[PDB]
Amino acid sequence: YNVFPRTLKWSKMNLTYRIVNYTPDMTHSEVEKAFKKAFKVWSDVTPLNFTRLHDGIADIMISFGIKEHGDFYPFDGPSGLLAHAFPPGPNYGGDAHFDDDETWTSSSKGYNLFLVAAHEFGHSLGLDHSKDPGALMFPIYTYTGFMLPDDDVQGIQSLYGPGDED
Amino acid sequence: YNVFPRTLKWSKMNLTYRIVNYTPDMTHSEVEKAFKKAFKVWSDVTPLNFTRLHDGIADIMISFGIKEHGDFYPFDGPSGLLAHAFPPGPNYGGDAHFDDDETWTSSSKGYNLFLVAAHEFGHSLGLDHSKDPGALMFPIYTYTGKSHFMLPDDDVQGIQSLYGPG
Amino acid sequence: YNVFPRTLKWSKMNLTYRIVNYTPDMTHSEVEKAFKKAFKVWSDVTPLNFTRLHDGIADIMISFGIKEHGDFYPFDGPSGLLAHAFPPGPNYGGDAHFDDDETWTSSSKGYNLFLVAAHEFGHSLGLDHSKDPGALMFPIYTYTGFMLPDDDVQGIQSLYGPGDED
Amino acid sequence: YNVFPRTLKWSKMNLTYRIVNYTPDMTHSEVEKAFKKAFKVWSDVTPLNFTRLHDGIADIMISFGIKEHGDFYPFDGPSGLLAHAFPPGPNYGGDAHFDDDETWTSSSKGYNLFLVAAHEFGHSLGLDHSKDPGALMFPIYTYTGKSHFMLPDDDVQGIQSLYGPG
Ligand SMILES: CC(C)CCN([C@@H](C(=O)NO)C(C)C)S(=O)(=O)c1ccc2ccccc2c1
Ligand SMILES: CC(C)CCN([C@@H](C(=O)NO)C(C)C)S(=O)(=O)c1ccc2ccccc2c1
Ligand SMILES: CC(C)CCN([C@@H](C(=O)NO)C(C)C)S(=O)(=O)c1ccc2ccccc2c1
Ligand SMILES: CC(C)CCN([C@@H](C(=O)NO)C(C)C)S(=O)(=O)c1ccc2ccccc2c1
Ligand SMILES: [Ca+2]
Ligand SMILES: [Ca+2]
Ligand SMILES: [Ca+2]
Ligand SMILES: [Ca+2]
Ligand SMILES: [Ca+2]
Ligand SMILES: [Ca+2]
Ligand SMILES: [Ca+2]
Ligand SMILES: [Ca+2]
Ligand SMILES: [Ca+2]
Ligand SMILES: [Ca+2]
Ligand SMILES: [Ca+2]
Ligand SMILES: [Ca+2]
Ligand SMILES: [Ca+2]
Ligand SMILES: [Ca+2]
Ligand SMILES: [Zn+2]
Ligand SMILES: [Zn+2]
Ligand SMILES: [Zn+2]
Ligand SMILES: [Zn+2]
Ligand SMILES: [Zn+2]
Ligand SMILES: [Zn+2]
Ligand SMILES: [Zn+2]
Ligand SMILES: [Zn+2]
Repeated sequence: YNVFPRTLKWSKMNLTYRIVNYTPDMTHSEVEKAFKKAFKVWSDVTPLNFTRLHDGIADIMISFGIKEHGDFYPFDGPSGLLAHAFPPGPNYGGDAHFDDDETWTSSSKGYNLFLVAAHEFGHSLGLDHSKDPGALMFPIYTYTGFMLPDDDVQGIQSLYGPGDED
Repeated sequence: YNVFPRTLKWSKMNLTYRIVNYTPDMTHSEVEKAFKKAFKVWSDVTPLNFTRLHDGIADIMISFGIKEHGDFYPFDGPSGLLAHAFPPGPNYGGDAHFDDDETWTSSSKGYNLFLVAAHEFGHSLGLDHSKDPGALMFPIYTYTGKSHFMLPDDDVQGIQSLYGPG
Repeated sequence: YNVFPRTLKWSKMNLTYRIVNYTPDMTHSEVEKAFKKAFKVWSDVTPLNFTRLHDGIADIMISFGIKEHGDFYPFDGPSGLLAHAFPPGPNYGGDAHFDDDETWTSSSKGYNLFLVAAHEFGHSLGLDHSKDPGALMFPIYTYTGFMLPDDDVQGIQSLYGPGDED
Repeated sequence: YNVFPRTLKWSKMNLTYRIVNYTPDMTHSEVEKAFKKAFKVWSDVTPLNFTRLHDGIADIMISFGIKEHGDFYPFDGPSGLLAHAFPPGPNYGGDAHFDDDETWTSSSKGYNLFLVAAHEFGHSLGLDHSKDPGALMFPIYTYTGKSHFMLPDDDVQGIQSLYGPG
């Protein structure tokens, strides 16, 4: 027999993601680089591995949308809600949605896609928000021009372990 | 930091259920009998007890539906997905949904509602799938042809690991 | 070439319906009789014909549900919203949903399924609400213990014609 | 009584569009060029003009999406449904959605975005499907292999029946 796990977490270390569509705001290459770096934040401190799929169903489906986009969490135009992601699970579990009524960037202007995506993928992997104001998972955006804070390291390792500590 | 903790078991032994709607495929009394027997599989071997409510909110809300039916885990027409249930917890926790594009039966012409529901309620109570091919919680449907059902030992051990014996 | 029609209406006279699931409140036969009579209200004054399908995709998919049930119009528990239906069109177009937190009846008590369904199927066929307080499509429920009012006759015939006037 | 009247044409000749997001399959500039050319098919033969907006609400909102994407007209994975568009009117009226489980191309390897979009925008402007197999508005996709596209006479006549000649 099997009882359920104690937390929402992926039961496998090899996870896939797919960039379903792209923002007008950045080139395809810049978006890809941002998401690759954002996953690396987490793979650098766990045994997780992330691979990109170009098509089909990936664990973590990433998309840009506005207003109603296929779930119970419609976006709200400029400002306000920026992005959301579902905890580990089937179907929409893991998926990350970005509000394209925001301006996404690879700079200090607008919202830096890398930084916001790194937070979103924390949710995709099983972290909720933190009360540590220095944490990546603290739900207030501050631009930094990157080292994963220790609160986030401790949280993600509580779920997956550290992987190679080197 | 925070994770998304799972409720590993119901913290009360007296649970309620409600049959929100009914399949075209069986009479009301047939459906009621199937679900009553499916709960009894589990209450017979633990301290759990189940009470039916006719109105309002119950711990285990049971419904029949097709395609997209309110949780963004859509069903898929005949065959494939049969049913799904949520693990213990508030709101959708415990609830069980049956794909009415299947043919539900009190016998063998289609999927036996009692047997499928008994498996679903295992999930509602905290059991994941078993790897024992003879277990109720094994995720391949078979039918013995016999008028009596005996809960396999693997399932007895699993549910008693959570709730103890009756 | 073809431009679109001037109103939302079915472009065919042979329409199908499917009772996807059933209320706890009434027997299957009573529900079927109510819906058959409710369609007859409209077929008696137009060239429309209604046939019931037991499975598969019908034009008018009828279901009973509560709270979130797969669209943008969640139900609201007892009282308040009773039912809604979509105007003619593909997919959910035509479909009729009944809130099973109401008590549906074949009497003067609760909400008479026949009477409410007859109004809902007016929507399914292309009528919005009327300002004639005597109309079936007036959106306030009154029990009657049936003759389709003339405002509704005029409205439905404006879309489909009268069929056989005998 | 009231029916659900359709808007048979836009009542202004100056329309706006917005490309809300972008397919992985083509560069931003390729997508922009395809949509610009698709609008020009129609503006070249009528008094219509089209202006691109980068932010906010536009008459014709264009997006790429997969599966359930916010309107309960879900896409279906590769092949089958390609795209859909809403007829003239407020809110979703005019908007066009492209299934990104298709491969969109500037050429012939997949579905040519320009050609499919030109058909979609015919719907956005008030045209239904043609029965002429040589029409742009005929709902079977073919590709000529030629570098130039000429709007067929059937489509010219259809769109000019609504808006007149340019
Ligand atoms: C008031 C708070 C709870 C609302 C948070 N927002 C949402 C959030 O935490 N998304 O992950 C929440 C409504 C689910 S947010 O859209 O403002 C947001 C999104 C991504 C972020 C990434 C880094 C830093 C802050 C962020 C804030
Ligand atoms: C590929 C497998 C894991 C998919 C299982 N299926 C679902 C399930 O285990 N539901 O409890 C799974 C997608 C969550 S199933 O719908 O095929 C199903 C449902 C009830 C069953 C009851 C008894 C026996 C088999 C069953 C199979
Ligand atoms: C305040 C009004 C507009 C809300 C109407 N209601 C809804 C309606 O007209 N459904 O057809 C409306 C929210 C779309 S209702 O649920 O109260 C309702 C439903 C069926 C009915 C059938 C016969 C008579 C009245 C009815 C009222
Ligand atoms: C069975 C048919 C009516 C389904 C049409 N399809 C849809 C359509 O006509 N969209 O404009 C229909 C379901 C609303 S389609 O997705 O196969 C499609 C879409 C764009 C097209 C553009 C050019 C040529 C063909 C096309 C076919
Ligand atoms: Ca690692
Ligand atoms: Ca926003
Ligand atoms: Ca997912
Ligand atoms: Ca943007
Ligand atoms: Ca199924
Ligand atoms: Ca529940
Ligand atoms: Ca069925
Ligand atoms: Ca008739
Ligand atoms: Ca209600
Ligand atoms: Ca329908
Ligand atoms: Ca009821
Ligand atoms: Ca498709
Ligand atoms: Ca629009
Ligand atoms: Ca694509
Ligand atoms: Zn979302
Ligand atoms: Zn967050
Ligand atoms: Zn469900
Ligand atoms: Zn299962
Ligand atoms: Zn509904
Ligand atoms: Zn109404
Ligand atoms: Zn759409
Ligand atoms: Zn079309």
